[PDB]
Amino acid sequence: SGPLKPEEHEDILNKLLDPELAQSERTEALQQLRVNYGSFVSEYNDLTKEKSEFKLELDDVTSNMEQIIKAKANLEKMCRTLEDQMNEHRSKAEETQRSVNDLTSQVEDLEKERDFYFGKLRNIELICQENEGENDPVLQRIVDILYATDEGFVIPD
Amino acid sequence: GPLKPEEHEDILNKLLDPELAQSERTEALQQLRVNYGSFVSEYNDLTKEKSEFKLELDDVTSNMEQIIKAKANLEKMCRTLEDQMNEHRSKAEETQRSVNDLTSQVEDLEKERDFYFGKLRNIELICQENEGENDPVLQRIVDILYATDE
Repeated sequence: SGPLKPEEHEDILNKLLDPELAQSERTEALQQLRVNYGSFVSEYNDLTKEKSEFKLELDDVTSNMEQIIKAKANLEKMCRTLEDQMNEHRSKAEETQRSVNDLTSQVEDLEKERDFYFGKLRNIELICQENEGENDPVLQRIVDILYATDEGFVIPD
Repeated sequence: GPLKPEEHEDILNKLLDPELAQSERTEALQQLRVNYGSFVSEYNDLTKEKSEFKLELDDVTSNMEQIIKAKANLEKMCRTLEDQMNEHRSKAEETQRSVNDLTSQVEDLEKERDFYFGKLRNIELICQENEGENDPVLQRIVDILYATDE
């Protein structure tokens, strides 16, 4: 199938033009040229347009592929950045939480020691309070310490 | 473009017309010849170029499908990473604030503790300066000063 080759076309054109041939034989050469050309032209116009619509569909999908590739690459850079940021914050959170647990324990241990001294000072205040009317000079020295502020009772560094 | 079928047919008729000049039939022949040679060659090139674009379009269309589907799975993974990132950032921020709060508490507690301690040692020294008078109130205070935890 397909169109005649240039050589079969010329042999048929030569048979058509050969006066030595029977005029039926030359009519046959003519019908072949006719039917070949009618099909050739139609299949040529089909190939012509159907190739032009491969070309623009290709040029279209190719250009859409150009941007999608840039877009995906940019996403991969963000995932790498985001994983480094997540890990950095995770590491900071775990370590800072350990520091919280430590300080929480410190606050407990200081409170127990603070409360111990406080109760001793409060008991002595209550004892001195019971004897205020005696105006004992030693009790009054103790009372001056008991009610001294942190500016009237400096603690060294 | 190639001759149309009606133009090809009209040239066929001139070619075979003995009323025409020899030159006219010869021209008609060369038109049929060069028209066919020119465009059977284009025809073959069109057939190849079409087959070219069809197989190349199958490649770009297959890549486009995979790059798009991958980009979608990446948009999701990106978002999963962002959510995990923000989650740990917020926990890091909260726990740093808790560190700063407890650090100030420790500082204040240390000063209060040292403050009471200094007063108790001061009061202890007052009481031993007067252990001679054997005041029962003072001995009560000394018992408190020397009491052990629980």
